[PDB]
Amino acid sequence: GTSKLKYVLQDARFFLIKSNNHENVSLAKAKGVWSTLPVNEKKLNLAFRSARSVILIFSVRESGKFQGFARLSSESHHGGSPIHWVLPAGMSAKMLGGVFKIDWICRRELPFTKSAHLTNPWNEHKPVKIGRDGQEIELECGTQLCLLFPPDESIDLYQVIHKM
Ligand SMILES: CNc1nc(Cl)nc2c1ncn2C
Repeated sequence: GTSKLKYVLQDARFFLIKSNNHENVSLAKAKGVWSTLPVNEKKLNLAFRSARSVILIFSVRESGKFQGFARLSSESHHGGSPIHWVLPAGMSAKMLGGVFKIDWICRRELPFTKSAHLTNPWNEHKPVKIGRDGQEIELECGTQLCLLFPPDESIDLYQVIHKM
């Protein structure tokens, strides 16, 4: 079924996350955390207070796919056992210092070929696959993109709904 999923996405906000490598997305799936650059960190903290759900939709660069989507369960927090992110060039551990907790909604992939009919009004109506890390996706486009993912039958949204 999709009814609880649609309830979680109701009036949600959506942000595109572009990860430079697969390792960090795998780590996020295993540990339920994400970290971003300070400019996007501030944006996500503001959104977390503003909406019933904030959804991160993940895409590893050069993969041609999205790798899933997750809901923020907290604002960013510092002061913890360092998440062993794989850092690309120019990326330092301090720039990824804020850790958001997230609850995965779908850990299944979706190829960009299946989202070619969705454009994002907040990025000049370019295909939704196009955008830098942190690009906000307008409500209707983000809802339809999330609904395109294959169902993840390993997940129970009952606990997510009560976090709302
Ligand atoms: C753990 N967070 C991240 N990991 C990698 Cl590899 N790239 C990122 C990123 N946040 C923004 N970008 C471009």
